[PDB]
Amino acid sequence: PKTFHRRVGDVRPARRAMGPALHRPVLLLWAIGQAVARAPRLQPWSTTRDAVAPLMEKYGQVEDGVDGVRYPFWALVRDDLWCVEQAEELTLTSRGRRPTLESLNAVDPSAGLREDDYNLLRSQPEAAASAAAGLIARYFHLLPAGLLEDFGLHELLA
DNA sequence: CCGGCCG
DNA sequence: CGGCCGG
Repeated sequence: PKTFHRRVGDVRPARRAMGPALHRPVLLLWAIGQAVARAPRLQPWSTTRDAVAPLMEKYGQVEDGVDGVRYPFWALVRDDLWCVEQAEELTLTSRGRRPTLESLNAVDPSAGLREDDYNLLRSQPEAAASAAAGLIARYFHLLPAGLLEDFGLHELLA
């Protein structure tokens, strides 16, 4: 079974002219910061949307952060990095690619890291640091002022 | 294909 | 929304 480090490194978003899609990298970094702060592992869509949307806009180059967050909130399930509760309650669109924003808002499913991954992050902070550093090196190589603080990773990345 | 893009 | 683009 693949390590969390390996699963995170297998996330390879499409590279456009402007750069790779930063959606998955931003949600993963946020989720690592959440585990490190011992926030609950599963968090509602509404809470996650509200936390992550402005980071998506500021650090992820997205125009609409809400519209932005919904893509990795679902797509990370396929990358074996994420769990969405009540998934079978959602309405899918676009040939099964994704849930509608309307059904995400209505059902307000909880989601987050897999239990084994979340438990690893809390128990082995060195493993959290290396996973978050890996994402930062690959996608935020010019490291924006504010990024570590805004993702909750300042103390972690000592 | 399948995850972001864009009529 | 949901079909489209293209890495």
